Amino acid sequence: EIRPTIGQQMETGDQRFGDLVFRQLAPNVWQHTSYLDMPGFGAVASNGLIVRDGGRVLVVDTAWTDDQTAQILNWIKQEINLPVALAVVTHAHQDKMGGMDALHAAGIATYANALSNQLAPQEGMVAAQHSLTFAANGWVEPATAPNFGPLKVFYPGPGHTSDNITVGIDGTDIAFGGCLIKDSKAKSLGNLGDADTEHYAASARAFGAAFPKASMIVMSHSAPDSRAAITHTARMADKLR
Ligand SMILES: CC1(C)S[C@H]([C@H](NC(=O)[C@H](N)c2ccccc2)C(=O)O)N[C@H]1C(=O)O
Ligand SMILES: [O-]
Ligand SMILES: [Zn+2]
Ligand SMILES: [Zn+2]
Repeated sequence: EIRPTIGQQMETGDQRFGDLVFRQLAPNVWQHTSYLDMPGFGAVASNGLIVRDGGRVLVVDTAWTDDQTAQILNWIKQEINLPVALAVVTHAHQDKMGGMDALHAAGIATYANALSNQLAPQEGMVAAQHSLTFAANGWVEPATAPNFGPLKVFYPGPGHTSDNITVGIDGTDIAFGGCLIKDSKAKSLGNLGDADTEHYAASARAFGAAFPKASMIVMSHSAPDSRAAITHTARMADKLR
């Protein structure tokens, strides 16, 4: 099996499919995990979500690469056998947006923060085809997120990057923090190279306040955790100021 250098390991409840791992989180929600092999370091796991909404599927984040993202679509075809309506990607870095071309080739409508689309070319990424915009309190402008079903998109403020967004899954107790949120036992906040160290703590807390009843917090590089992931992330971020 795949034993990443960074990221959660495989546990009971995980399905290996090609080069990826899938884990059911709820009747209608699965976590996708893909792995970047770094020469001399090993594999770095990155997680996103797959959500069934009636007769259609919604995706949060690509895999690291186009081929891995095509494998996600193949898993969906095999295990769910319903079309992917749209994908939302949570900022312009390779773990979240590296597979855009595979989504586009498949005819899937793609959405990202307008700022992520603006940064994408600068980051070696392909922009999403549609831009999300946000209110002053972080909630997505509904006209920019048409037919999103249970996906509730929230921009918490600058943190891991200035463009990072988060997604709650309405009708569940799950919320997705992407790379903004690290697990409750993490020793670091990960890559702070593009981070806003002044605002990170407030942004992490704003994510918590946006989804105050989410009990399962999903994130990019660890297994789903309790709300202690949010509070621990914010406490680490307090030390940056
Ligand atoms: C896992 C990370 C340390 S790397 C990843 C991201 N970096 C990339 O996607 C880079 N393309 C990359 C370069 C070299 C090795 C691994 C990733 C970032 O800068 O936020 N997210 C970071 C994070 O979530 O803290
Ligand atoms: O990232
Ligand atoms: Zn990032
Ligand atoms: Zn990351």
